[PDB]
Amino acid sequence: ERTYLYRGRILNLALEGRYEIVEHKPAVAVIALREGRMLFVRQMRPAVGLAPLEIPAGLIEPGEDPLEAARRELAEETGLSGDLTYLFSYFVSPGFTDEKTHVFLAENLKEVEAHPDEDEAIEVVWMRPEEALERHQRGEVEFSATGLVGVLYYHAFLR
Amino acid sequence: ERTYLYRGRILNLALEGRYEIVEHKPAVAVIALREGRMLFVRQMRPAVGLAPLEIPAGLIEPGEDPLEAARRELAEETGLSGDLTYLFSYFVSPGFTDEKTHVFLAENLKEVEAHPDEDEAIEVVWMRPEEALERHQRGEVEFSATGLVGVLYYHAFLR
Repeated sequence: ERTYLYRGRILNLALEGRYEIVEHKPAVAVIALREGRMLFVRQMRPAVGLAPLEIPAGLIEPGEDPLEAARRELAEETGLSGDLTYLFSYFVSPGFTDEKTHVFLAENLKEVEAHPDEDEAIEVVWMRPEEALERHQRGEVEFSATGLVGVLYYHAFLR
Repeated sequence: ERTYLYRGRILNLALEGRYEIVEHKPAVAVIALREGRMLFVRQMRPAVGLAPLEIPAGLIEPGEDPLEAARRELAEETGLSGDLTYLFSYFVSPGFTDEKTHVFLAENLKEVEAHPDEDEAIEVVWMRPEEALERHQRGEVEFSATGLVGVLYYHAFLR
């Protein structure tokens, strides 16, 4: 029942009667704790003009299931591997997009890929979740949904 | 620095160099607990083809601040008013959209508007958060980001 206005690289824009719909690939995100610090990442995000606090995340590529994508994103963004457990999923904004995010826990982390130079295209930000939440409350950092989900999951289940 | 491909009702689509960007109005969401039940809502969401478990939510309209929009959405979607406290915010998916959601807690709820007939355009779903999480784990219901945030916040801070 949909008409396409635009077919792009990570999204399509469609109209469905009165509804404006953005089709988007599904995503993964990985919650990881070590020594009381959560593994956050930051990168410049042109859609928002700032670098919010996120957790390792990205799009599921052709051929992959969510577990495999989660492994890949953890390795590509942080150089780590771990034992991954599926937690839950969510639709990021079901009033306009079908993007669905599958969230995993990672335990028993090991460095498998060295962090080249001082590369900060993706910045690795180990931070206690309590400190992330305080910084946010102070107006000092913004959250993505994945970062906030990580912080809340920690406070609910990992203390 | 942006070129517009489409200017719509709740969104615009723009390109910014290589980046596909969906501009979207900011949103609010309201977490409310009563007698151990969380106030969820469900509605058909054409972008996803199903009705996920959400919490009362919607777009900030012209003239409003987030607190006012939260009050309005609580009343319009559930017929309730309460004492609202700002909690935190998040970007729903900062890899492609600027939608930012401001989350509030509502306490001391009162019914101010009667629920007409048996109207289920927005369905009011009081449910224990533990039951929502079990149903999701069983594959029986999907979450929006707002619904999942509500469930996690409850488990972290409201028991």
